[PDB]
Amino acid sequence: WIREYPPITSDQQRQLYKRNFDTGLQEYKSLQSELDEINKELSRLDKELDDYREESEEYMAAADEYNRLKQVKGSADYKSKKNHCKQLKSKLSHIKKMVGDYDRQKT
Repeated sequence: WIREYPPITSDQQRQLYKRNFDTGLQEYKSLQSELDEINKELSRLDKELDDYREESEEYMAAADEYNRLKQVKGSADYKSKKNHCKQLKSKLSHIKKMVGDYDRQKT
């Protein structure tokens, strides 16, 4: 990330990094919310499996949906989005560090 976002040498470059940080943070939060939806549904289904009797149709329905969601979680789409989030998180951490370092020396 340093080749794209090197140490800052001006206030205008700092402002540009801040704008790019905000745009990336929006993307990161949106993708993280999408990934979180599946995990929230899986957590609610785990509780349903604890609740319902094993021989019940309710238990079989919850188990079928749990497996449908695990399949989606293991899909190329979900996993690539997870990887994209890790990349964004890394980039955002780098940009924030560059901005903090520049502000630190302006005092």
